[PDB]
Amino acid sequence: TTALVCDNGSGLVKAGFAGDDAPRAVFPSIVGRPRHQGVMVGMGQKDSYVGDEAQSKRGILTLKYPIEHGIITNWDDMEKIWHHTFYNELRVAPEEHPTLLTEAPLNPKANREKMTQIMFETFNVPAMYVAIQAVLSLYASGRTTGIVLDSGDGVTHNVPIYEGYALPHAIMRLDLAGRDLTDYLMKILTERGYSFVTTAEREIVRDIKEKLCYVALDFENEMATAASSSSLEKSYELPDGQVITIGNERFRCPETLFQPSFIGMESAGIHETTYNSIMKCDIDIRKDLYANNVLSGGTTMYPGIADRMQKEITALAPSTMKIKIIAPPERKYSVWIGGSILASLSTFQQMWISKQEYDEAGPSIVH
Amino acid sequence: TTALVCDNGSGLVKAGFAGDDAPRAVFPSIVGRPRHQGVMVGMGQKDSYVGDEAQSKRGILTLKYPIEHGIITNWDDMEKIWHHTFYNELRVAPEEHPTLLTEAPLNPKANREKMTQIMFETFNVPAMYVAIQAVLSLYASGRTTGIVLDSGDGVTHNVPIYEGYALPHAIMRLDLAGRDLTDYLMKILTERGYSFVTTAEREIVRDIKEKLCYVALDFENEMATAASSSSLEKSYELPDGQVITIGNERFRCPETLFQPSFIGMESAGIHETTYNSIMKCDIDIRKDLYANNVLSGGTTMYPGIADRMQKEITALAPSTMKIKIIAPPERKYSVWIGGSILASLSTFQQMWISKQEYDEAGPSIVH
Amino acid sequence: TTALVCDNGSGLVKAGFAGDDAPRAVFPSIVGRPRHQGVMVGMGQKDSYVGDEAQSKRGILTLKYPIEHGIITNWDDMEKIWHHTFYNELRVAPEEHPTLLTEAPLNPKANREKMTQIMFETFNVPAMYVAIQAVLSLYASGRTTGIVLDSGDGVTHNVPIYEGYALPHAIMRLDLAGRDLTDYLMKILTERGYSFVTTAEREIVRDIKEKLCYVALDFENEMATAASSSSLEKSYELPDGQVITIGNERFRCPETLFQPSFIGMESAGIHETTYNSIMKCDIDIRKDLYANNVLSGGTTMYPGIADRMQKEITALAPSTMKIKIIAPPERKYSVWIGGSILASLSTFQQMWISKQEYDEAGPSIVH
Amino acid sequence: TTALVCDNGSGLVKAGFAGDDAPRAVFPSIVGRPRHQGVMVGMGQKDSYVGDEAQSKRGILTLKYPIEHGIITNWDDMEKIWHHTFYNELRVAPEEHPTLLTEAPLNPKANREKMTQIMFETFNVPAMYVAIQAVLSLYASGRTTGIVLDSGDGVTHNVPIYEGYALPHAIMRLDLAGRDLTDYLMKILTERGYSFVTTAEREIVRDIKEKLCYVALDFENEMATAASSSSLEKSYELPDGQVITIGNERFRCPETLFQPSFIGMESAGIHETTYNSIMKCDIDIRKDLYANNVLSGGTTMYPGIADRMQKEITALAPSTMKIKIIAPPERKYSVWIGGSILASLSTFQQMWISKQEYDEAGPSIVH
Amino acid sequence: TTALVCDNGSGLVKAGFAGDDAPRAVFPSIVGRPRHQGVMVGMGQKDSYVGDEAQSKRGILTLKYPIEHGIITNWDDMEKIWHHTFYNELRVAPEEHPTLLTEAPLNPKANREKMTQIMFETFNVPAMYVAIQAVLSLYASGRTTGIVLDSGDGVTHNVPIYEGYALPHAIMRLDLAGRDLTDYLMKILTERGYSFVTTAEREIVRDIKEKLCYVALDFENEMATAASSSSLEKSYELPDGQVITIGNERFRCPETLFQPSFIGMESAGIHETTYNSIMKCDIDIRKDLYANNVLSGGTTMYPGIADRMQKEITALAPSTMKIKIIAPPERKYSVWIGGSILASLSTFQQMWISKQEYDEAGPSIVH
Ligand SMILES: Nc1ncnc2c1ncn2[C@@H]1O[C@H](COP(=O)(O)OP(=O)(O)O)[C@@H](O)[C@H]1O
Ligand SMILES: Nc1ncnc2c1ncn2[C@@H]1O[C@H](COP(=O)(O)OP(=O)(O)O)[C@@H](O)[C@H]1O
Ligand SMILES: Nc1ncnc2c1ncn2[C@@H]1O[C@H](COP(=O)(O)OP(=O)(O)O)[C@@H](O)[C@H]1O
Ligand SMILES: Nc1ncnc2c1ncn2[C@@H]1O[C@H](COP(=O)(O)OP(=O)(O)O)[C@@H](O)[C@H]1O
Ligand SMILES: Nc1ncnc2c1ncn2[C@@H]1O[C@H](COP(=O)(O)OP(=O)(O)O)[C@@H](O)[C@H]1O
Ligand SMILES: [Mg+2]
Ligand SMILES: [Mg+2]
Ligand SMILES: [Mg+2]
Ligand SMILES: [Mg+2]
Ligand SMILES: [Mg+2]
Repeated sequence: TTALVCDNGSGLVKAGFAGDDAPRAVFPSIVGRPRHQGVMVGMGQKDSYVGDEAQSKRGILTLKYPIEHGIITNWDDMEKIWHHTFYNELRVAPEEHPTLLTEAPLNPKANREKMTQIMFETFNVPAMYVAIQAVLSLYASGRTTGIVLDSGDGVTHNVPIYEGYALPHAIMRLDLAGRDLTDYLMKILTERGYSFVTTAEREIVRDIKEKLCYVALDFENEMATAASSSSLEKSYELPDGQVITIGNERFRCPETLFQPSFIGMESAGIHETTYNSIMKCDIDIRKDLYANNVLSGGTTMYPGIADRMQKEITALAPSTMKIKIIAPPERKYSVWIGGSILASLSTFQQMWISKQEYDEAGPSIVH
Repeated sequence: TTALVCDNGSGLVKAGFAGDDAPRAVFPSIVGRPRHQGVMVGMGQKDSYVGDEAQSKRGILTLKYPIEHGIITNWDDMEKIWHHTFYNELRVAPEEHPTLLTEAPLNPKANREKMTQIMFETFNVPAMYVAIQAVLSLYASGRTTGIVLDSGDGVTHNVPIYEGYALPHAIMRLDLAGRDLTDYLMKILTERGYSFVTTAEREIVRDIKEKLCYVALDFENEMATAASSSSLEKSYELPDGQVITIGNERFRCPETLFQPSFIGMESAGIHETTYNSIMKCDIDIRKDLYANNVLSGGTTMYPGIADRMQKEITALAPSTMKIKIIAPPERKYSVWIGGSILASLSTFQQMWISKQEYDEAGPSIVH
Repeated sequence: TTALVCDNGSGLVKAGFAGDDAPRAVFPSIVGRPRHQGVMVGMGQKDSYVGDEAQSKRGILTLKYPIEHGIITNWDDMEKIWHHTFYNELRVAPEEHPTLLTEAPLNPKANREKMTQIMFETFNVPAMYVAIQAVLSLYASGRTTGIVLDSGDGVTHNVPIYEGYALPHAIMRLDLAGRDLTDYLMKILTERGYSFVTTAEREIVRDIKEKLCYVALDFENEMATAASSSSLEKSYELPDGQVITIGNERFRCPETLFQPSFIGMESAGIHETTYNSIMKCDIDIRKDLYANNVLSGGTTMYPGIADRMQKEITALAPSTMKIKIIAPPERKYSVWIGGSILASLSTFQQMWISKQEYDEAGPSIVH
Repeated sequence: TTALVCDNGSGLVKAGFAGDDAPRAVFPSIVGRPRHQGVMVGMGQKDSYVGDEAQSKRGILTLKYPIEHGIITNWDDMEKIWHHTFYNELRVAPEEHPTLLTEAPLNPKANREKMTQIMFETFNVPAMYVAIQAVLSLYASGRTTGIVLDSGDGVTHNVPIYEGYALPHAIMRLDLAGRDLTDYLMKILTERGYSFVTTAEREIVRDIKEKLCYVALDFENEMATAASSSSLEKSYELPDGQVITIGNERFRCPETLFQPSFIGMESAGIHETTYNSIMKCDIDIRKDLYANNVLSGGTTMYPGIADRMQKEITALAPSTMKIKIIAPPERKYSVWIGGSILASLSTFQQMWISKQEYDEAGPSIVH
Repeated sequence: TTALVCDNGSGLVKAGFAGDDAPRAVFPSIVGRPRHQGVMVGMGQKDSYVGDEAQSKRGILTLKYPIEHGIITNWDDMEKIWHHTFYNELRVAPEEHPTLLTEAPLNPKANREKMTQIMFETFNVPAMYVAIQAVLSLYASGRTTGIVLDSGDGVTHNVPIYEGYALPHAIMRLDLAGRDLTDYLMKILTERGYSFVTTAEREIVRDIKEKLCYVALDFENEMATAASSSSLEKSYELPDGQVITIGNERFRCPETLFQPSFIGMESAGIHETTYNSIMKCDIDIRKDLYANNVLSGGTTMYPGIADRMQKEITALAPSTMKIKIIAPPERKYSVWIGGSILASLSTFQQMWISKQEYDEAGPSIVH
């Protein structure tokens, strides 16, 4: 009966059976809708495209992320990608499987109660559970202590975790993520003349960001090497055939994580928020959090991130203690693995929220 | 009850029953009128000749195209060739058959409303439909995506079409066609001394254009081979018996499609308008339009057109992507086939505009 | 009431009832007047002889053609032969019969208005019509298309006629005819010593021309055969009893139709005027005129004319097309037949010009 | 060295030195040839007469226009009148003077290349130029913008001209001219009985046309005044002594320019061709062409032409804008003046085609 | 020495001295080039026309905007209109005056560096400055806070501005402007049959748009009044003389600013982009931006725009707060005034970029 693990982040749905190594259905969380009223006969009609099909037809469709910063914005578009996820990639009636869902910490109470009420009533699930992302990534590391920085498409979190337990007062969320970085790469890219206005083109630039962009050890050094453009300008090719050449834009896009002042936000960079999170923790356990800080999420995949983190957190923290940062390959897969182990565990099966139980239990019990 | 498909282009009426392979009545759209008041008794009188009969008696008649650039100029001459088409070639009362009519895109609203009001009130049709030409040619190709270049006698169109839908903002019409090319061949032919002033002679030159003329891969190369006149001068024989010899005029007539500056029009050639049409399309779908661009119409029949298109569109488009041009034999037949399939389809029968419905519906509903 | 058909050409009046096969009264159009004041008692006096009676007494009378080149020269001499035609050969009061009259094309407006005013006022005709000669000959051929060459005694015409209608701008008249040929045969005959000065003798030579003269296929060939006079000299016998012997004069008289330079006229021969008439016609219909050119009139009766026409028109026209010349026996009868059929037709009876109507209608309506 | 300006139109050669006010040698373009082989001793012999001498002896000669509709028909007759023009009226060796020649627009390429090859090789000219007629007439008006209607003996043109430049696609040629009008006046005159068959008589009728004929403001009004023949019948006297009386024929001859259907041509009248020429022009410049339309040529000399043009073009053009027609006295002189100014100009002397240069340059460079 | 203010927008150059009230030279930014190779002598030649002269001769010339969407497309055509602006309207050597230039926000770095390098090197300017358009319009309002919507011919901007400072992350550019609206008015106008294909005619329709078009308070209401065409159809007169009658097209052209889906663009209308711009701003200052939103540019001149903005922004924003829109007459003049005041200010004279300084400073300093 094993179990279903659905990681519902902004940008990507990572779903699959528990106890496995990698999610089997990994497709973007979009509901495309035809922009031009196809005045033809037979076309589709396919009033709504979802996921990969919508991706294939980007030029026709208006792409619409149903989930913004972890918050569910549109509730039937979410339903759409869930139904599509259960019957056209996983091929699985939810009635045979308990379902472990995912969500960001410090998230409105409207996401856990409406989410369970849909899973339970529209789909029929024997039992379900909603888990905080960073704890699952810690299971995937195979560790019980550490401070997780999970930066996905919607949200970046810091969740300090000591020997099991948690520290809710030190959990720090920050809306800086791949979606904010791809928009900033939009208006920074347009100073070269390349205009990407539409949602379909936004996912093209998302592609440029995934391949070319990198986090400088020192951005000023990168700027210096860039002035005489030797290796910093690279040629990327669109699907149309044109040639984009991006130099300093390659690295100054991800610099936004460490200098949110480029987007016009006062929030400290992700190194002062992980540092500030360790500050709020009790003086005893900070040495273990400094040593064990973990990384997860697609927005942790920029080459050079871990090294810049080690330079900057080692500059804010007292130099007498060792700051080891553990950033394993397969991060996106790693987050899923931690959730799967918990479903595997012979001690978590008591914590499922039964569907029959849930209606009596109400929203509050789940939270 | 099957259906009637009437392709009303300038120059040729292609009409016949739906579900068939080729139109059965293919005759020129002309209403000849005696030029010299035959001062004889018994002759005709045949105050009006139409189609093939008018063609046979060109020397007596003033030939008058009722439709200029897709726009209906004279409305009872149009009625004349319709009545003639229904009772003397198709032999068919329009009351038994729904009628699919044709028209060019981006055409004045006076053609669809006056056309349906005639079909409905003068003839009596149970139901009818007016369809955009390029979409029918795409059905005839047996394809759902591509950019159609339909060059007939009145008008040349570019209609980009992606996966069903359409892109109205990228539809580009251009008044360059067999009628404009036959007039340019008129005044270019007269530099050899052959004077064709009359409308009857215009259709002779239309005949010369159909047989001899060809589109150079490189016109300058053709000019060079022409200076020493080896194969470029060919002998054509009129119906009178005289011998015309045309050299570079054979190829420089159709060069007007790619260099409209020979007629004194600023519009770009048909390769910059198909290129410009693909430009206005969203960056995602342009690779499919480059690969799938389709051709239709009598003015696509000049030998050498497809190859010149591939040289010129491959010179404007980024050389990294494949520009395949599909130009099947039987183009003139092909346009008709796409319309017939739609009548055949078990999903288009809902879209007919009932005659009774039309009067209540008004002009606007049809459009 | 059937109808009266009067063909009033120079030289011969061909009159009779409509619907018949041949004119019944065929007599020359002359008004003889005694030259020597017969100083006898009882003789005649017959102050005026007309037609056959005048012919019988040629030696006494001055013969006077009332109609020269189609133009009516003397109007009471014309009246004389009309009155004689109606009461002494046709025996018929014109009041019972509508009368179809004849005239050459491109003829002064004084002949149609004075002619109708006489028919109407001096004779009393219920209704009448004046028709162009060549169209009547075309009816007699039983055909609707062709180019008629009608050469009578006064005038030679070319009237191109396509499918009914006419081509007035291509009608070409030329004053070369039996009267001009008989005068040229006069002064060419006098080089043998035979002097014919008088009008009575002119009609003798007209007789010699009708029997002996012939149109050479090649006149130079005829001249060569003539130098050694074997078959080219023939013996003709006058009414007096003397013997005339004419050799090359037999054929060089009708050569004037093809070489008007023998009479001192610049006009091209009748083969360049039929060729030039087909030139002025629209390029489409010329192949039918080349194939269908018709012949009529007494001056088409010279043996050898049709063959010489075919050699000469085939030498001026492009050799790629077939020039058939149709010259049926019974030409003189043939012209009459075409007019009779029109009177017979159940559609021409509307076109009669009523005598009562004519006075109100005036000269202009008739034309 | 000043220059030679030779205006070689059909019917008249207007030649003289540049910078002058009027051409000095103005004589008809004819090569007379004796029709009757003068069997006398001493006469001439003058195997060929040319120009004025041929005119004096019209009764002996066959007159032969060497140039028909602008096209050179016979090339040594043309040479004849050129040689005669250079040595017996201008008295001038062409080797001292560059020669500006004239020709109609849209004229076969055989006239510019054979014309220059003769000027260059038979005569010896240092340099020469061939100019389009209507542009020279525009120089004579002293203006840079306007639409020229030049109607000479062979051809009528419309050449729209805006601010300098030209509009080749709007140039409209039409074979209606004094030669076509004098032939139509031939067969219309013959309905009064006056038969003019010969070429010598054609130039008599050309004289009648020049003096008496006039263009009605309204031809129907002229017809009404003519029915009661008060001022419309005028007496003209031939050189023989006979008296011709022509009424409505006076005005209905030039009506052919506005109703080409009298000659059997489909071409629109000269007011619909000047109107149609302004149509083909870009919407911006049409108001200047309507206001500035110019007139030139001998066939513009009929009294009443300008007023009829203003009534008819003002009836076809939107009545909201002013149609001024400028038709200055001295038209025939005016065309010559525009060419002379260009030779005078200190900027056209670069555009001469050197004789030495021409042989290397070939026919194509001149065109 | 006062100063030069050159507002280089697409469509219009507004230039003049600082401290004045209105720009003195206001002429369109076009470089006309003769389309038909004027085969005349003396004409121009004027190989290039610029501004008003090019406008006068639209029918001859190909008009070519050198600046598209704020981006400089052709750099010597730009140079052309600058040189023309400095010596033939302002009459002023740039060496005596520092020059304040204009540009749109979020514009490629190729426009500020190439623009200064030309101003500095081709012209010689002591010092110069390039300023963001919307800030100058705010100076012209005489205010320090507000959100500027500047819609010109190339680009529409929203620039929120609080108490001096700026908010770069909230600046929102959108390529919808008079050029896009005049093209849409092109293909919408052609459904009435009026075909405007050429660039010269595009500026005619630009004229029609400027006078007749208006922004409906409710477009559906306008459509209803239009069905019974009482006041919605107005008669406009071209320069040719023809009469255009435009009904619903008058208002549905500018509806494109609020419904970009008519051109096939996904971008929200200008009321959702000004609303979305205020969203991105910090919660504190939004009440002042709602109250103070300013308007500038030629595309803000459609009658009815401000009222429609107030209905639509008041429908998106919480109804508890006052949305005052300030749209003063003289907008086009207003933008210039704000720039002139800054030149006038005794505190901006330090911010000039010296020409000598600029070469050392490089492109980056200017930006
Ligand atoms: N290789 C990469 N390099 C940089 N950024 C990436 C890469 N892959 C994905 N991203 C960014 O990270 C996001 C995916 O992260 P993910 O962990 O799937 O987020 P979530 O789990 O919230 O859906 C994408 O939106 C993309 O912008
Ligand atoms: N074999 C040919 N080669 C070149 N041109 C042709 C040929 N056949 C027809 N045309 C031109 O194309 C026109 C016919 O095209 P068609 O597709 O029938 O136009 P429509 O559908 O608008 O009537 C004719 O007017 C002729 O000028
Ligand atoms: N058998 C003949 N051979 C040659 N010429 C003839 C013959 N018969 C008649 N002609 C000539 O033709 C004339 C008669 O032709 P006809 O058709 O009667 O002319 P019309 O109809 O004008 O009177 C006579 O004047 C005579 O000169
Ligand atoms: N006064 C006149 N009135 C009417 N027609 C005239 C007059 N003078 C000349 N023409 C006609 O115009 C012709 C002369 O025109 P012209 O301008 O010399 O032609 P081109 O320049 O082609 O030789 C003559 O053939 C004559 O028929
Ligand atoms: N009265 C008007 N009504 C509507 N639109 C106008 C009017 N005047 C100008 N426009 C449009 O605005 C444009 C001029 O705006 P402008 O502020 O000069 O733009 P820019 O400053 O970018 O040159 C023109 O291209 C025209 O299309
Ligand atoms: Mg995540
Ligand atoms: Mg077609
Ligand atoms: Mg006869
Ligand atoms: Mg002339
Ligand atoms: Mg502006």
